[PDB]
Amino acid sequence: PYTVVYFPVRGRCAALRMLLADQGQSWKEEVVTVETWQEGSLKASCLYGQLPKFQDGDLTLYQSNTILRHLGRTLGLYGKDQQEAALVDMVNDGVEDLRCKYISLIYTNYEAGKDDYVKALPGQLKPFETLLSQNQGGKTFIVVDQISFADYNLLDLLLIHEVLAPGCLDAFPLLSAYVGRLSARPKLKAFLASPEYVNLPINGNGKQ
Amino acid sequence: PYTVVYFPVRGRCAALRMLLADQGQSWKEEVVTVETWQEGSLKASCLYGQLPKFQDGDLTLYQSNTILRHLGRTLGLYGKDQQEAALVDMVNDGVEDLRCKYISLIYTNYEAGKDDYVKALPGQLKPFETLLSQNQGGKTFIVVDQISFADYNLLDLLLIHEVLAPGCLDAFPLLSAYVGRLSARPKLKAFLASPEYVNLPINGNGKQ
Ligand SMILES: N[C@@H](CCC(=O)N[C@@H](CS)C(=O)NCC(=O)O)C(=O)O
Ligand SMILES: N[C@@H](CCC(=O)N[C@@H](CS)C(=O)NCC(=O)O)C(=O)O
Repeated sequence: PYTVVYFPVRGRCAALRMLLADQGQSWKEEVVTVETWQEGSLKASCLYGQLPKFQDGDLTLYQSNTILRHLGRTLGLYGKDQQEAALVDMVNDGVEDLRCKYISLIYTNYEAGKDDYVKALPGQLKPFETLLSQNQGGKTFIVVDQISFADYNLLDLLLIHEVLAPGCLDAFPLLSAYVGRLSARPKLKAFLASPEYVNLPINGNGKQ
Repeated sequence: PYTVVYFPVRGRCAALRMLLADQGQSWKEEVVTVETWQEGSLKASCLYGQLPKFQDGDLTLYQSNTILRHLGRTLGLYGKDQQEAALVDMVNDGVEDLRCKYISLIYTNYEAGKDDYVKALPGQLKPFETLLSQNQGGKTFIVVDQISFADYNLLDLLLIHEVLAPGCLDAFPLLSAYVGRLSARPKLKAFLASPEYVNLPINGNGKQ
């Protein structure tokens, strides 16, 4: 039913994969090697010439966040009403912004900018700690009483930053208990421990 | 009912403003000067320390695309069903990606990178021409049979690029007729000609 076409890395597919796994959904991984990509055919066929590419039946989607919102809508991980939907988006857009900065660091200037980035990290993470503190004392999910696609995206963002800068969550008790709690969810826990996840690099240039 | 808190520029609020105007909605513009911003209070109160800030009743939102999707949901500019909603997102995410590149050029290296950017423009615009060609011959809207929040965002993206690189749409007949057509919509036409729009700079550093 579901098919994700992507390079052999976690990157922009980690979140949607966690979502599918934690939601007990089944999907096909179509791995695209750098050689196959350099060939040019596939790329030229991609709407924006990039991956991931997602297939739900004959519905073909591009853009990682479009995929997340699509699954969020179809799997009921988008809040209970319009107001909640807006809050979920607000969280996901914030996650996306930080992911872009992370991606820029990793691929553009890991060596030179890693110091400043880590220094500015606390200020970038604080918003999510604040969101949690304003939602049932940070005991449930990021913004509503049920898990949303934004939670999976946030969870990944947090996991990869703990690798980039160990202990970055030590200053944020809600985020820490949040990561621990969500990572404990049965299907998600099993997935995160699987080779399918563990044996794929976070990024494509060996940096993390 | 609606209130947009932003700097005195079109920037990331141009699209939502066109949407509100074309939809016959009323809103309050709360202008934030650079001096008021440098003061720090407001910024510290912003979820991600940035503007725009949007208020719909006591619902406070941040993130321009969250605002667009919120209005799209509440005003019925998000398609008719889930599949269409996904297609609308796919378009908006593409617009967002190019906007980010545009924003980087304008604020990061207008002088040095303007040449390469313009050179790469055609390849960045082509995806939208393609989207139009696959939707009722490009006679209606960007992806579905009704206007969506993504249309307004795309329209703005196109308008500002024609300023950055005059004639960039000459190679794309569907996009051209698209811009002309949407700009002709009564309420939108009146808005675009108003001082409210015309007398605000596109960006904040005087570059365009
Ligand atoms: N906004 C897109 C970004 C997609 C993207 O950056 N794709 C990269 C891999 S992470 C890619 O296809 N790189 C190869 C290329 O551009 O040819 C999304 O969120 O899906
Ligand atoms: N992802 C955000 C980006 C917001 C943004 O870049 N805001 C700028 C002005 S357009 C800002 O607040 N700059 C001041 C600062 O960050 O200190 C959105 O789409 O709204």
